[PDB]
Amino acid sequence: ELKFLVVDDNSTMRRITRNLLKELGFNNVEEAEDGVDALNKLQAGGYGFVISDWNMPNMDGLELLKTIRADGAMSALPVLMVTAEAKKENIIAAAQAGASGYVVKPFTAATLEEKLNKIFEKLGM
Repeated sequence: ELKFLVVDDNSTMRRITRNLLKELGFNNVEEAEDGVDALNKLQAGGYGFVISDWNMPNMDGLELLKTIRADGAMSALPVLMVTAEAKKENIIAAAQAGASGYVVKPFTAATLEEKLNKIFEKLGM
């Protein structure tokens, strides 16, 4: 099934996220610790959905998005962006960069499932 890549420099939050997906019925989850590490794996190919935090070292979430978007082979990857902030100028940034959606943390498996389904709905999966 859908192979997810959870990107976040916080080991705990990657853990929570990995678990909410597990609960939602997605056990094919892999993880990365920053944009650079994420891209290193994405280039290997095989991932179907990307969930990344906004603030990370080396390569943050927004640059990780622009890069993914600019790479013809990774251009089609749905990227769900996780922010701590509610709705400032970030959501516009992600919107312009081409995010598939955002979700403020922390979140419940219910909020997550709803966002996943809105995205799944637009792409038709």
